[PDB]
Amino acid sequence: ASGMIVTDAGADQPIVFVNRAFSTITGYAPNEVLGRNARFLQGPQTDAATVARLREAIAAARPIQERILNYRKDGQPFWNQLSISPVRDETGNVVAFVGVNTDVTA
Amino acid sequence: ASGMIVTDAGADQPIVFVNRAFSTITGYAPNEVLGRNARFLQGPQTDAATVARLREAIAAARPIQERILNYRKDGQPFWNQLSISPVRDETGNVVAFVGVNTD
Ligand SMILES: Cc1cc2nc3c(=O)[nH]c(=O)nc-3n(C[C@H](O)[C@H](O)[C@H](O)COP(=O)(O)O)c2cc1C
Ligand SMILES: Cc1cc2nc3c(=O)[nH]c(=O)nc-3n(C[C@H](O)[C@H](O)[C@H](O)COP(=O)(O)O)c2cc1C
Repeated sequence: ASGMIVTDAGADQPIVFVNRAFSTITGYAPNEVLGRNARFLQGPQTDAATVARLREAIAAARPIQERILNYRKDGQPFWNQLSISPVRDETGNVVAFVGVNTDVTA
Repeated sequence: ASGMIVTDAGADQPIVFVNRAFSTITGYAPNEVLGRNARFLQGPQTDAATVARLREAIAAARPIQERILNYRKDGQPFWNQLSISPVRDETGNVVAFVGVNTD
């Protein structure tokens, strides 16, 4: 169904966990993405304005939803319905980010 | 630093990921918690009414916070400042649960 990406909150948000659906959608195994920023999913037809909105939202730890053009490991484009939210503790500290991916290419 | 627990949405919400602080707080390594329901952290003096509120919130995929008595691997009791929220896709399907153990 829907992919899930968990990243660290700091140091440019390296991936720390992906679910099985993430591999189904993107063609990447966990081994191939752990420790990397998720921006490797982008490529030349990705909308720069959309990437800028993601960058500013993540810097502010503000939830954001975007439809963004991404690329499978072998280079096949797909439309990623992407929702990112910070994970906060009760003091308001950001512990992680969680991203949900749906392939909406259909 | 605050602990984080990620579980699957269905079956019995098995743990699929914990952060470093989870191990600092609880004394459990990832290998000894992955695939288990987090209820193993509970013990003799855990408040049953608190557990029942968590049970109903998870069943309905509702956000909840509880201060719950838990036990470290070595059996020492500690107060877990626990907050749980569902992770949803845009069609409203629950993909996972995320728990935070606030430091
Ligand atoms: C939890 C999380 C999941 C993300 N998932 C994706 C994704 O699936 N596709 C994507 O293009 N970018 C994703 N990103 C965004 C990139 O990692 C990055 O934040 C974005 O490209 C903007 O920053 P940049 O301009 O430094 O690349 C995700 C970010 C986070 C924090
Ligand atoms: C993501 C997540 C994290 C959880 N973390 C804890 C925890 O740290 N301590 C705890 O006692 N219960 C925790 N729980 C709750 C138990 O897993 C379980 O839902 C609760 O005991 C109520 O269900 P039960 O009556 O079937 O045990 C967590 C649940 C979820 C979904």
